[PDB]
Amino acid sequence: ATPHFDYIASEVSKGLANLSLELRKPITFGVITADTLEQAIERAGTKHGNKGWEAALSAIEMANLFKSLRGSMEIYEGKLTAEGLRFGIVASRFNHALVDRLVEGAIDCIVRHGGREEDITLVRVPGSWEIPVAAGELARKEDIDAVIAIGVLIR
Amino acid sequence: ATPHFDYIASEVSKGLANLSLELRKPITFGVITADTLEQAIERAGTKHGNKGWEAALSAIEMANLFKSLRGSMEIYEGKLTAEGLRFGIVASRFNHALVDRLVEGAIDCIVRHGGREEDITLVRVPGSWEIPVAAGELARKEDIDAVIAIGVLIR
Amino acid sequence: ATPHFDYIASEVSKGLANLSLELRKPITFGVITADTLEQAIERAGTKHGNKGWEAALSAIEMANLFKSLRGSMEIYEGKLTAEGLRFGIVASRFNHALVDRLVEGAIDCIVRHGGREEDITLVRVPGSWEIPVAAGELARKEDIDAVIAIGVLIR
Amino acid sequence: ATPHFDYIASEVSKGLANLSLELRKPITFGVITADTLEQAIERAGTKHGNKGWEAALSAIEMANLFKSLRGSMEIYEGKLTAEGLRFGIVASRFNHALVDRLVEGAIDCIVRHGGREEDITLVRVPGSWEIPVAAGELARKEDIDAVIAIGVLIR
Amino acid sequence: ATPHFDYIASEVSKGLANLSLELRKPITFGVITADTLEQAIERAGTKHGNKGWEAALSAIEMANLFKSLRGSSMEIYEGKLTAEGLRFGIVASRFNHALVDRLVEGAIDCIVRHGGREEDITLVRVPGSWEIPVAAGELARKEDIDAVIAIGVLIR
Amino acid sequence: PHFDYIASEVSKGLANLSLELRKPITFGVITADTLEQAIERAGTKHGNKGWEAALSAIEMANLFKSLRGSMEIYEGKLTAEGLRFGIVASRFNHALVDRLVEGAIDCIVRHGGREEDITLVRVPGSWEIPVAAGELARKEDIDAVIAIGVLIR
Amino acid sequence: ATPHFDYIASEVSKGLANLSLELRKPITFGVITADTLEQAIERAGTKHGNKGWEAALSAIEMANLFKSLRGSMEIYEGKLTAEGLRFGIVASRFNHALVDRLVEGAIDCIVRHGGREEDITLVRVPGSWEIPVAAGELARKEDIDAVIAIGVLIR
Amino acid sequence: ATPHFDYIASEVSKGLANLSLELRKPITFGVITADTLEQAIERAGTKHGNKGWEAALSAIEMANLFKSLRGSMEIYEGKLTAEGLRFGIVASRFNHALVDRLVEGAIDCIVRHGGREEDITLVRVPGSWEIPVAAGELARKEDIDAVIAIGVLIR
Amino acid sequence: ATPHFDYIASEVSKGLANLSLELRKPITFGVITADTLEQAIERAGTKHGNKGWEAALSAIEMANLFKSLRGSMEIYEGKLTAEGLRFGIVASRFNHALVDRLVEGAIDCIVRHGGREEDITLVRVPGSWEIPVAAGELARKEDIDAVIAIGVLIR
Amino acid sequence: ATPHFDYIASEVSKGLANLSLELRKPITFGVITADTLEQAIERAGTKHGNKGWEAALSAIEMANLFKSLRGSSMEIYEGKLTAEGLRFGIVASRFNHALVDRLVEGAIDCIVRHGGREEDITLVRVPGSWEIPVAAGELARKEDIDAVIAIGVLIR
Amino acid sequence: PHFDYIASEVSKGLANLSLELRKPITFGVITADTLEQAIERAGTKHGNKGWEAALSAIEMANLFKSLRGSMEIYEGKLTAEGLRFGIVASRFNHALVDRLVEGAIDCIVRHGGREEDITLVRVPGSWEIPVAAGELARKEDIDAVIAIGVLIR
Amino acid sequence: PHFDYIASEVSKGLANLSLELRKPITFGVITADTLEQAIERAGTKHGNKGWEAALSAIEMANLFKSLRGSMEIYEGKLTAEGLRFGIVASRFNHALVDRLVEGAIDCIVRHGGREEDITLVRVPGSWEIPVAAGELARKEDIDAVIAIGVLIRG
Repeated sequence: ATPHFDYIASEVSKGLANLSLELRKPITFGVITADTLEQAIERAGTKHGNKGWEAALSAIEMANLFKSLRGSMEIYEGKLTAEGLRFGIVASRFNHALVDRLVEGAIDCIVRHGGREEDITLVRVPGSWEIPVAAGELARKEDIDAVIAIGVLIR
Repeated sequence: ATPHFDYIASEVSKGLANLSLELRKPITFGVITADTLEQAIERAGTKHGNKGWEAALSAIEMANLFKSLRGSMEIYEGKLTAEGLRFGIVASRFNHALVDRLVEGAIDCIVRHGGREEDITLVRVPGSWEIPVAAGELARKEDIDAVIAIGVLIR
Repeated sequence: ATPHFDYIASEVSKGLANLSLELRKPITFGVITADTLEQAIERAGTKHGNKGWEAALSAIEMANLFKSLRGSMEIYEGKLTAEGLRFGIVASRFNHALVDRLVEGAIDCIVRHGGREEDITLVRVPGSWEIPVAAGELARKEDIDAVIAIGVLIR
Repeated sequence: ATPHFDYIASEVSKGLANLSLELRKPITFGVITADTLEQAIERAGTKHGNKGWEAALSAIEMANLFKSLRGSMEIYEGKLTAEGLRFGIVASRFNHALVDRLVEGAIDCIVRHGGREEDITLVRVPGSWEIPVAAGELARKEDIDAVIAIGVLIR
Repeated sequence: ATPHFDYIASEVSKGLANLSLELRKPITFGVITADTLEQAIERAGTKHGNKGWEAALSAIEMANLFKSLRGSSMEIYEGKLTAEGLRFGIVASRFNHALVDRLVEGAIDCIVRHGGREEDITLVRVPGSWEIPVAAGELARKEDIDAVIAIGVLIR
Repeated sequence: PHFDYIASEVSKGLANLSLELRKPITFGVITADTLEQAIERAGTKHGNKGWEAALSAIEMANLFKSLRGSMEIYEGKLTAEGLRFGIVASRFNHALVDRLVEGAIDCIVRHGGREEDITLVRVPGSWEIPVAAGELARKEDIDAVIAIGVLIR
Repeated sequence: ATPHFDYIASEVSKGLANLSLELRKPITFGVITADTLEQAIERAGTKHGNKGWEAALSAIEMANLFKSLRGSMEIYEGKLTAEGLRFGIVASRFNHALVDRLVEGAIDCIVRHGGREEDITLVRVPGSWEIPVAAGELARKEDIDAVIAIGVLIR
Repeated sequence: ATPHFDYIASEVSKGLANLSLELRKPITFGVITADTLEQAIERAGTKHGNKGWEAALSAIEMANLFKSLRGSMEIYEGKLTAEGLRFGIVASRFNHALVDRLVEGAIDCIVRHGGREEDITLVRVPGSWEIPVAAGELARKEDIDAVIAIGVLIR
Repeated sequence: ATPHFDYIASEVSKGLANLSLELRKPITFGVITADTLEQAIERAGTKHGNKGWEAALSAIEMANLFKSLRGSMEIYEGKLTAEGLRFGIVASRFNHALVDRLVEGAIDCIVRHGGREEDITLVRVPGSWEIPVAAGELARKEDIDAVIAIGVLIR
Repeated sequence: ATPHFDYIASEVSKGLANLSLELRKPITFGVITADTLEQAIERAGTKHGNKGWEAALSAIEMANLFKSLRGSSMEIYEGKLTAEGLRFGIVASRFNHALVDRLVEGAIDCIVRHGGREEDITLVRVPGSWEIPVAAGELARKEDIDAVIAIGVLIR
Repeated sequence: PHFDYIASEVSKGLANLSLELRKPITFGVITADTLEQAIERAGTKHGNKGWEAALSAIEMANLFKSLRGSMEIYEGKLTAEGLRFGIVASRFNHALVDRLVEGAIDCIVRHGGREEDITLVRVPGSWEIPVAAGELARKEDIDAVIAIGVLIR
Repeated sequence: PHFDYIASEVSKGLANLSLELRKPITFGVITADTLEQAIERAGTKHGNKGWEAALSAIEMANLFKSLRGSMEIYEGKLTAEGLRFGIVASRFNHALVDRLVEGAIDCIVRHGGREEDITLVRVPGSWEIPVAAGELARKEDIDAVIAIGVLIRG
């Protein structure tokens, strides 16, 4: 319909990737980009699984992998136990129903895997365009092992 | 009605994103990229709501959020009280008939939320292409707290 | 399909308008009347915005305007700062998922604009037909600056 | 099967709404306006559920809510314990084969929720047109706590 | 395509009519109701065709007529177009503020160029067309205002 | 649409005013989709709606006077003499509205009316018919009220 | 599409029925089996009513009926007052949005009918396949008057 | 590619359900019944995710939930820390090319969540038909805490 | 013609934008990108329609705006007074006729608005691909206040 | 059919290119991008056609070329296929682990059979293709690794 | 697709390296949908893209030297004598890449180049063109850089 | 036709006044049979008349200043600094008239004319443009007069 969606999505993806590469710490990607509302609802906690849950699991794995990497052939592989880790979360406010679904999924994943709620840091940004700039500060904070970005974009 | 509409839009979007990431301050992107003048008018101060109002609201929220951030789980969320903040508006001069509407909407939003007109700053660029080059110089000032870029793009 | 929807919607609209006109205080209208479920979901906090958020903003503006009106040419215009105001909320229970979405949006709007949660008064009525009669009491209460009605009707 | 189905339905709906607004007591509108006898039967004590049961439940909830109202944020919500309340049923006599079903459903709902049959009051009007004229006189009694209007309309 | 348009339009029309009949003073209905943005913009942009001018002119004539009526051939009552010394109150919807400002400027221009001073015009803004009736009723209850004009835009 | 809103609102206003003030208010609003049929209906001598409006107003006024003053039967007369009327005519489409006003006044005079008692008011728009007719109906000297107008789609 | 849905649904239904018959206590069935997402959303608290609410009401009625049965012609019929009863709830985690909708509906029904929240026992199982095995323990617990199973299955 | 695909699938599903109900311990059913080899491959370690990983996760959650259960309102929810549990895997040997993938996925899930390989137990049955007969004997051991059945079915 | 039209166009546009943002010096981009030759001829034939004049006036306005920026509300604008300014033109050699037309238009615009030919520095680059690399050096030359890039690209 | 595929693929490609240009050491792109699972499986299963072998071979040649370049006719620089004494770091996506393991085994077999010892290979696993760039950048910043290979699968 | 990703990435790398290192880097990547049109374009004596690449590199190097050393006009010469070049050629489709390299070297020699100064590098894949050309461009002895390759859909 | 009569009369009046008063009277009037082509000529900011008309007025004012105050070549610059203008507008066709007036004023201000030196006068019909323009030109402070109007053929 409009190139607004294309520009927003490409820009946020490029910003998140550049931020992750420059700051050298994992930033997970939970921006559900959908053409219609049906598939967005499907991926927002419905039959196709919670993308927030998947992103939280990926963040846990990446944090453990980086811990093991900094601390025959040697194989580097991170566990899924999230005990003793601190995660940062950035969530868009647009489409707040699906956003809250994803946030609940991610928090549930972290808590069930072992992360205490005292370690989760949540930041709400008005739109998905503002995710990279806030994620920059959340990642530059040294007490954040991994950052997660969460948002919804629908054509 | 620019022929290289996609090129100009991509360049200005990437420029604004890179400037925001480098300068670590909110640069809201309220730009109306419409494929037809019908939807351009429908988004410029009409049924779908003017982009200027939404951009100003997002800028206020991001400014408050950044102030709080630089100042169970910890939740950082920005208010909507623009009393005591400084904003810098950049406006393209190509399509005056709609840019004036967007600028009026943004200024009205700021004033109603509580921002004095003595604090905002307006910079008129001739074309939508040279939005980020001026936006960077505007944001580099330590007095301006948030930046709002405004332009119209038609193919 | 059936004239039940037509009768319910027309009756509730007429009742709300007559109540507002007779009691001389703002009553905002958040009755999402939709032909299908898709557009109802769209307007219930999805891409088309939160009608509860819009109604809360309208109620804040009307309350401020009435305060200024009771307390070249003179122009009367209300601000959007909701500090020191008390709002009444009436919410239908039918379609409680979308209703809770709208209620969360409205409460979030009021709290972010400045209204303390100690001033919001919530009343749940079983159906949208019962909104006018309860809104009558909520508006006849003298401590309520503005009333909001919230409901969902789907053909 | 009345020819002026739309006229009668609109008049009775507006009458019930105006009576409820003027008398400030709940008058539940459980009336089955169906375009065809098939859906009329489908709604009268069948797969879609009888209107009488829903109307009685709504009346009980509204009566409890009004009792509580006249007696963080404050939330007023009505229970479903009809023990100790007084209800007045108005029933059209046009289509007995379905009105009897609706009345039986409503009385059963009240009795099961805990309302003694000594407290309810039933008034049989000949046609659906003269529902509000009797409903007003019934509601004006200070003993009756809630009113339930019941009728069948077919085109 | 939603019944929201129909309900809002019918309700605001009924509210304005009831207010006019109750308070016995002229309230003029400058509310465009259009199915297409094209025709809405056409009506708003047409200088004389814009409802802001016509509603203001009708309000002036009705105010003069009421003044004359309160003040052997068949008595014929009619009002002039001289707005010298009258008082008008405009209530403008804020939705679709481009066309709204067009109509409001048209109405103010009509009043001023027909004679009314600027200090005799009171302008109130309501966030939506739904909130027009209550503000219009407040302005009409204000006994100083001689006539009321309600300006709004509704588009399907 | 806009036509529907205006027509419904003016009809509601007239009916509500008649019911509230308890005096005859007569309807002379020609609602036409095309100008041709309205011209056709107005061109007839007796076919003008103003004549029917005046006749109905006279009959209703006489019936009201009789009611206020086998089975009982009440019915109004056509003795227009000794009655007071208030006509409210729209200015839009004055070409045909003049025909209708001529018909109404002619009917009243031929049944015994006095131009001294007949009172005429002109309204810029059909939307202002109820509010203007309200003053005439509230004036206790006026016995019957007639509204005249044309609405075209 | 696949027989996976058929097998899961038939197996869970058979397991629940066999468990109820063997343990001789009511187990209510809130497994929304839908071919598409539209009707599932409709039945998950939307226009077609809350199946969780219906299941909670059925469980209350069955518990009261069993109490009366254990404690002209004699007619056995249970009331709807849920005062002094303890209910067990089993909820699937798949499709957690609709599941939370159903759970909120059921808890709201119980609380409004009179059951205190100190008597509700909630158990979350990862999938709908695991509902029978957990319901077995929840029903073998002697302090549970009635058990409710809640889940969503979509083709 | 078995001809009596429906018969074998129904029999094994009913067998697993009955065994779980009788033995009162979790027997997760991760079996890939696909009508075509294309979707079989799409579900066996591909875009849709391997069934083994999901089955192992469900088994871990059910084991933790049962441990907690046998050990406002009370909410019982299982964690995802497989450290200190015992699992018994049953695997059909019909389609090795996919069963090996599923078994590798399940073992990887358990190991990453924290389960030592010294605790899991693997039993290879020749065909998918004789899954429950071995599953019962495996679950009857008091050392095995959870059971996971794995097989491929194609028509 | 151009072998890789999209690649060349995107490359030159992104290079110009990045150079402008990095050097904080206005670079105007007037390049005729057309599928056909006749479209380019149309875009270049007109006096003001040709990109030369528009690019010249845009560079003049940007230079004046920057002169204002370096040293009710505050508004920054730039007049169309080219007196006292030095510009740097970079023209592609390909499509010599169109490029010469555009360069003549730009030079005529500068002279007419009040620029002396002694301050204009012209550079010729053999290909459009080499426009940004030369523009970088021309802009790094502090003698120049604004850079202009002129070229024709045809599919 | 979603733009998620396009965004992920373009972003990982840009990240790998930027890392290679910044750190001046060869990073090879063994990431299959396919619209159909059929062609994805075909490319993964083809022994020589599998990207694991080709990426490893290209990495070996590039490592030798860089070694030679850092160490009257026109100077021609070229690398042999002898991986004796080099160091390689593989970063494998875990999504679609069947084809992923196929490609990883192919790459390891290529390196070992061309000469590299097993102790000189470092294998890192990332949960998704999106996380490949950061791990690849960490491995490249590790100065011990001579060349980097990024193995992944993306299917529409 | 894969072709689009590779082509876009190599173009981005070349342009970014040229802008960062402030020295001419020339493009000789033939992007063709079919092999036939690429063969047609490569078969011509002057039509080979290597000749155009070498000519543009020489002109840009001379222009850069002049810039570093009515209105002012800067423009490069074709005096290839006294210049240093670094060619990076892909190995894939060596049949046509050899034609292109021959054309480039022939142009440089005929305009005054020295094979002693000309430096050639072979890359196994087109994906490795930017990273390999980075070293040649960073070598300050090299004045111009040329990349040569073929991409076919 | 009447449209032709009006157009010829306004053109003749403007030419006569310009010649008799010796100051530039720029003529921005869009005369068209149909509103579609009227809007076609009104849009396209360069093709929009107002900007070009103001530009020509500035050029003529500068040329006249140079004239009053090898071979000798006289030519006007595009610097509106220190110049006073008088704009006459036609109220009819307000939609396009607003755009044209905005364009003319924007051109003057951007080139350097201060808003304290622009005098705008509106006339109800295009027939009244000549006499108002004559009054503005007879005013001594005004240097150039720009007459802006739309004409539709019937």
